[PDB]
Amino acid sequence: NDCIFEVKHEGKVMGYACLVGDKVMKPAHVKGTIDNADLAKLAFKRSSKYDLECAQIPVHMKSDASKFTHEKPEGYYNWHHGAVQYSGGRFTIPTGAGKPGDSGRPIFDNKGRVVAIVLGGANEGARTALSVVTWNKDIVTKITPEGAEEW
Amino acid sequence: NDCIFEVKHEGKVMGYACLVGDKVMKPAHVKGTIDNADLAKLAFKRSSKYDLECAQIPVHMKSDASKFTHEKPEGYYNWHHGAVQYSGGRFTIPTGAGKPGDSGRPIFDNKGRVVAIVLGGANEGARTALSVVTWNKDIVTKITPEGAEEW
Repeated sequence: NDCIFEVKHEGKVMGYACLVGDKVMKPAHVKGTIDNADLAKLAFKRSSKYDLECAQIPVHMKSDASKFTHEKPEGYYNWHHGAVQYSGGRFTIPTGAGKPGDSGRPIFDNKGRVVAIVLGGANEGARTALSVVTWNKDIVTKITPEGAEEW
Repeated sequence: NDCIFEVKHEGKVMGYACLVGDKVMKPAHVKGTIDNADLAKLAFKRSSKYDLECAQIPVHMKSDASKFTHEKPEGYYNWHHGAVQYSGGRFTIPTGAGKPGDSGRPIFDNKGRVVAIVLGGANEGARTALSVVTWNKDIVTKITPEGAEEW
């Protein structure tokens, strides 16, 4: 709720940035700048291999960072627009939820820990398969289902 | 309660020394002499890499030694000036607690065992992070966050 910041361009909202651990993450394909006067001055590194950019959080903001884990048991998870179902190694969301411009939203576990960042999604009749970026011990990985499109 | 001795310099209180296990421990950066007449006569060894000084406990005072362990599960702990929380590999306390000259205080477990000596910390708005000297199997180790300052 407090860890989400908006990225704007010419008055419109393009997407969100999130503070996790000690790093700031922003999707690579999203245009614009960060509204916060202090975060806007950070230098970023880019990698097109995962569509990620990251930077180091300044000291005085560390108390506002969210917690994270890597464990992914089967069950139900929550996010800004409702619940998301995890089964079979894939995230699914009821059709109609989510629109372009809402990329960068976290997915939370029951205790509020971050498990994934949503970057678009695929088209299917009754249920939507999501395209996500997740992590593991000392690695990151990009998981993209067939037919995924950018949001 | 009984294991803490006061170190003074020219009438002013500089810090505390702890009697733990079979050793007397004092932070290296604190000046002054030990109030106890017997302890002031001991020979000391120094290591500037860990900011520690220690000496062997004399025979007739050993009955005052506290117990200790090395296990550090996540949870809550207590100290002289309030509560301390341990999570994420760091010890943190609410902002405003702690003042210069209080260095050398123990952190206690639920059963009264010593787990750490506190030597300063880093300060931000809502919370502070402590700089601590801790130990592990057959070694000692020093953990210091970015921006820490001495107390």
